[PDB]
Amino acid sequence: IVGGRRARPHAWPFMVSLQLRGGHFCGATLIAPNFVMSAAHCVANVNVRAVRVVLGAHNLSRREPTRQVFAVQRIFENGYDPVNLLNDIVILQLNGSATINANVQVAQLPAQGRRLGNGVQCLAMGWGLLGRNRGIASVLQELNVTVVTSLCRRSNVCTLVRGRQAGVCFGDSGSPLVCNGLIHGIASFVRGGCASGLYPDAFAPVAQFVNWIDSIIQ
Ligand SMILES: *[C@@H]1O[C@H](CO[C@@H]2O[C@@H](C)[C@@H](O)[C@@H](O)[C@@H]2O)[C@@H](O[C@@H]2O[C@H](CO)[C@@H](O)[C@H](O)[C@H]2NC(C)=O)[C@H](O)[C@H]1NC(C)=O
Ligand SMILES: *[C@@H]1O[C@H](CO)[C@@H](O[C@@H]2O[C@H](CO)[C@@H](O)[C@H](O)[C@H]2NC(C)=O)[C@H](O)[C@H]1NC(C)=O
Ligand SMILES: *S(=O)(=O)c1ccccc1S(=O)(=O)F
Repeated sequence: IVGGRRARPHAWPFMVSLQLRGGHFCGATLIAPNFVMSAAHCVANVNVRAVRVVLGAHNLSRREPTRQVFAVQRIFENGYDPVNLLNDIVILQLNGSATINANVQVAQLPAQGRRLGNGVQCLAMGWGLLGRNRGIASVLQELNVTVVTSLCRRSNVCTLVRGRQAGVCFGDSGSPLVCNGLIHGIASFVRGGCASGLYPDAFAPVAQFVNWIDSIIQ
């Protein structure tokens, strides 16, 4: 996240860190005690058997007793297009079930086909790059963004920060877009580089996949 602010500890207890060798590389969302969702391109060309699913994290540089760590058991994708980044969503079944508490919670998703119009106010979040030559963030970041429909495909939800250069960046991919308490997006791609102030950020449209998601997580 470029141009945001520190999230307060465990403000978003559905926020997930996907890690290789103890290293964050993508975000995700807890959508059931034993399932997370993230972007498909995050687990493409990656050894998924080595990926750790980290719940209850806040600071990537500290030892955190609030964490619960799982592994990936099953993978579900529904027509993911690696060229056009269509259907850039993956569901990952965990090798166990999370203990639901104050710091680890299941996100709420919208109804199937639910659409957000221009101007709606949302919150993006993630541990991604803080800016050019600044590296990924230790502390979970959040960013007020606004839904836009210009420069956006009907198969995405797109957002832009008005008035300054801000947006999601490398490392934020897979992270939830939250609008009115519901997860409407999964960070999918940027254009013209991160925080260009010109191209909106693109999210996988979670609402278009709700029936499919439910048929898996029941
Ligand atoms: C910046 O965003 C915060 C947080 O946004 C709301 O909550 C998110 C989780 C998500 O659901 C968004 O779609 C929501 O817009 C805003 O804080 C809200 O602020 C109002 C007062 O203006 C307050 O009554 C609400 O309780 C706040 N909600 C939360 C969860 O804190 C804030 O207003 C936004 N500010 C700007 C300038 O964009
Ligand atoms: C689910 O998979 C995780 C991933 O390894 C298991 O977690 C570890 O738990 C063992 C206990 O046997 C510890 O020795 C390791 O240090 C843990 N690893 C990490 C990275 O935390 C977990 O036990 C599995 N749960 C079930 C129910 O199978
Ligand atoms: S991801 O958040 O879409 C992302 C953003 C900015 C640069 C690269 C990436 S990546 O595709 O995950 F690498």
